[PDB]
Amino acid sequence: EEGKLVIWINGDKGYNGLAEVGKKFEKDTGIKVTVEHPDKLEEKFPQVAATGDGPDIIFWAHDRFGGYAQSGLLAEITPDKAFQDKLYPFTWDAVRYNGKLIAYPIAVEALSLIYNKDLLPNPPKTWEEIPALDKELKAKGKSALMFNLQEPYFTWPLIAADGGYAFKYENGKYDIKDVGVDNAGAKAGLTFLVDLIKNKHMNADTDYSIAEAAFNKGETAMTINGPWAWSNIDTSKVNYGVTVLPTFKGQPSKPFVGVLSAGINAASPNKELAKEFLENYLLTDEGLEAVNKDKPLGAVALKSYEEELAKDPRIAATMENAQKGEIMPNIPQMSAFWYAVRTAVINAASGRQTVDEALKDAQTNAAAEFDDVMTKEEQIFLLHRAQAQCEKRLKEVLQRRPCLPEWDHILCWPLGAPGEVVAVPCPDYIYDFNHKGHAYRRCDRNGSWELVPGHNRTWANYSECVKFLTNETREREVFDRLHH
Amino acid sequence: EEGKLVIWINGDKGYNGLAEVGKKFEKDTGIKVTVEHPDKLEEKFPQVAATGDGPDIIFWAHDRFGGYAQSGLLAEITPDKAFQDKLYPFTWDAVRYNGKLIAYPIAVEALSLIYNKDLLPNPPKTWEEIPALDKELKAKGKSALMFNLQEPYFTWPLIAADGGYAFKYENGKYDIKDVGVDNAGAKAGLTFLVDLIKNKHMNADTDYSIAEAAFNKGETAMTINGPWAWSNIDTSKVNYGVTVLPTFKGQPSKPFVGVLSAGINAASPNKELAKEFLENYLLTDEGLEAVNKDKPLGAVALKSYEEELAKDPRIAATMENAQKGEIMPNIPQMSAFWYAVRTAVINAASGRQTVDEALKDAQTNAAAEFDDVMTKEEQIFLLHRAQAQCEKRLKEVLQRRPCLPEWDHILCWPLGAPGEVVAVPCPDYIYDFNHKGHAYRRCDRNGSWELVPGHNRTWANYSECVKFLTNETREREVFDRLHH
Ligand SMILES: OC[C@H]1O[C@H](O[C@H]2[C@H](O)[C@@H](O)[C@@H](O)O[C@@H]2CO)[C@H](O)[C@@H](O)[C@@H]1O
Ligand SMILES: OC[C@H]1O[C@H](O[C@H]2[C@H](O)[C@@H](O)[C@@H](O)O[C@@H]2CO)[C@H](O)[C@@H](O)[C@@H]1O
Repeated sequence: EEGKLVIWINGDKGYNGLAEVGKKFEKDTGIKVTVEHPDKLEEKFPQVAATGDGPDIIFWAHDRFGGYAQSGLLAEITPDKAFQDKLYPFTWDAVRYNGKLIAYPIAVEALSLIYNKDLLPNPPKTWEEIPALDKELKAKGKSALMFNLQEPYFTWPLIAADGGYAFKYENGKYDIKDVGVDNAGAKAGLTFLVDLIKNKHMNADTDYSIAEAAFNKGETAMTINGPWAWSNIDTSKVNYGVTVLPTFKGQPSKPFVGVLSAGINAASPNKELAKEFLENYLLTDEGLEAVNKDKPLGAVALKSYEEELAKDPRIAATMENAQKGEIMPNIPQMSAFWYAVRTAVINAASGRQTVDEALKDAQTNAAAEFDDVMTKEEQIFLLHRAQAQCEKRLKEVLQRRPCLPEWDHILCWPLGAPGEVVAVPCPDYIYDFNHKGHAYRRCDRNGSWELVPGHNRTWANYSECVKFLTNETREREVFDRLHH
Repeated sequence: EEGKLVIWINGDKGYNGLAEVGKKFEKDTGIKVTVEHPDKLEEKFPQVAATGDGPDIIFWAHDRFGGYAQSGLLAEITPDKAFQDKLYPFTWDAVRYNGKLIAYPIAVEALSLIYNKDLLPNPPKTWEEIPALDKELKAKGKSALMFNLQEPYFTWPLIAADGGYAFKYENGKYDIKDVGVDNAGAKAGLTFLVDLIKNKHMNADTDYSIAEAAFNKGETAMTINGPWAWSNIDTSKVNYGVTVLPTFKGQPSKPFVGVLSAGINAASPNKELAKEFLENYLLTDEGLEAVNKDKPLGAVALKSYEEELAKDPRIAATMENAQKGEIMPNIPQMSAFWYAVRTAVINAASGRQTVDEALKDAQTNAAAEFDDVMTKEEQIFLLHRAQAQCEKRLKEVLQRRPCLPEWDHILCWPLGAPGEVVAVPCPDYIYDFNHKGHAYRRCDRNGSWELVPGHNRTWANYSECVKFLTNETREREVFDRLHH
């Protein structure tokens, strides 16, 4: 619906604060802003987004956005240099996919260890010593540690500590085929976690609300949660500290780093009003304070407002935990990774499967065999390998008038017969062309390739080759089909 | 350059009149309008258009626009119902390509027979009797007929009379493989034309300006030309009539029908100002009169201004000749057709080749083997043949709880294991997908496919399949490569 903004944001984040920014936007531009927090919005989005039940702006961590973008659900964002300099460049890095900017970076999230200072003046440096500490607190009618086991996000810091990883990065891209879910170190992490359930130290059933209300009512000594969760501990008036996670096997726990991002719906007719709201009303010391006051955002993208929160000890510990972690891949194969790791952790902790079986299946599910779709990078390699073959044929013709073989960035034209139109078969290596067509040049009477009239460019007609509209019309059909 | 309009239009059309409309536009919106008439603008366009040396608006006949559109050089035009009702629907038909509107129809052109009434009170009903009439006029120091032989556009009426054709139309599309350039009837037409050169009735060298200044100075009895050429005959004060072309072999001459169209450069940052100028300033009784006063447009698209010119006898004869002709295919394979037929006519009339050789080569050049690029139509056929196979597997599973195989407009999901995530390999028949990936559904505990949260749609994740962004990023690379 034109002339108003719908905004989806997670239900554990500061949506009431975001509403307050949207109130300010309505008073200043006369435009209604609706902030909504649906269950499972991250899987709700791709289906509904293109139906005008979807929002104008979606908030989530940067990992889901690779898939969204590749679904053609996000508009690309176009901020001017002046605005770009307001946010840390590494946050920009995170909302960058396939060389496009797909979102606005908001804040940087990382799991930390939150401990009850009064129940435990000194948080344990290692995971290994928790069993002993829990067995001690159980005697005092308490538990040592309780945290969301249902979500793979919270258990990963342990599973990644001794050697686990989502996808291997190398030479500036992710290997979708290489997954470190079932190596020696990951088994060590999950085996240890399963043992905690086995030995009655934790319950397998513990979900987000069970473990938070457990911590808030002083029933547990330690929780693992993110910045957003701090507001509730303050209301419950528990004397708490936020600290670096425990080491496992002398190796630091490696939490996934989330950059909360705001994306703009490609289907929204309110794109300009979206940009206007995000750049001028939300990403400002005031706007971020409003959200931050409701639930803490973590380390915000905005450099100016960041320097302020960067004196907060609770942030420092989130940043310390962020440096020790790994930033989540934002590639499309992530949703399979999450489903795989959820299944795995759930099955292992319940007993449905042994740790080794659970992870070996997760290995196979998460890991995708190479995409068969040709990427821009690969296409360019074929183009360079064809340019090469053109240097070669020109060097070999000249080694012993017709127009000379030349390379025009796409084809390699052969010796032209003077006065003639030269037809050359549209090159098979250009993935997108019609390889049955022909491209044309006029080779003039004197052995120079005819020129575009009154210009200094070589005339060539490629209209049999190019299928830009057809490719669109077809691909659009598949998109409409996927969405209506 | 933002905030002003550059307009390319042919040099034999009414560019001074179009300038006058552009003057009016500048006085009313404070926007500078430049009307330019470059040599060979129809082949100049594709190369320069994407360089900001190209125009905002290009005028040409509808045939070249298939190629332009497929080059992604034209913006699609979006006129409202109210405006669409102002122009005849068949002119709209002509500027329609692959189900998009790519231009604005301006006027309808057709070659006619122009005769000097004073040198010849009765124009010859047949082509056969011209030799006798010329041999008579030569004795009086004149010639019977002189017209542009250099361009295939003017010779085609004869070449298409006894059975020639560009591309066979069938079931609402052109067969690029089927060309009637070298059938029995086309040879008859070209043989006859070559005989006129042979027997000294016409000169092979006769180009556009030679033949018009010949007619205007009273040196020839008959010319073949279009509406645009009438203004000069009126200045030269020759008593002329415009009439239906001579029949050949008892068959009417079949001229190509051109719908002069105005297209908007996809690269232009002035698209809105383009639409504004074309809809409100040019396609109006006043605007078209201004152009029409400079050089006649033919039968204009605008119904209201058309009824006026539709009383002009000269138009009536163009319309009569239009009905007897064939409307030019606007497919991309046209430019090859033109190059093929030019070469052919040139070589035959000069003597470089015998008529049969000339046309058999034109046959091979003009005719393209089928496009290998999959079109939307074909992709849908594969989708329907996959839907079919789904009805089939559902009917055969039910012929003898799990979630039931069903068809979701793209894939056909197999029997689901209750409680499980169902992975299904991205379908190989979807040309645009990544056929290595997997699509996902949750089959719930009770044997119903899990639903998109709070909605009535079946949840499915296709993010491994879809490559909408990659396909763009890659194709864009090829476009930039073709243009810079
Ligand atoms: O649990 C898998 C889940 O992890 C991430 O979502 C986080 C989110 O980043 C946090 O802000 C917080 O609300 O917890 C969520 C998990 O409970 C991924 O972004 C998401 O795709 C994935 O499903
Ligand atoms: O002859 C090949 C040429 O024919 C057509 O162009 C015509 C044009 O439509 C007329 O309005 C007039 O100005 O003469 C032109 C050429 O004589 C085709 O439109 C064009 O593609 C083709 O090159």
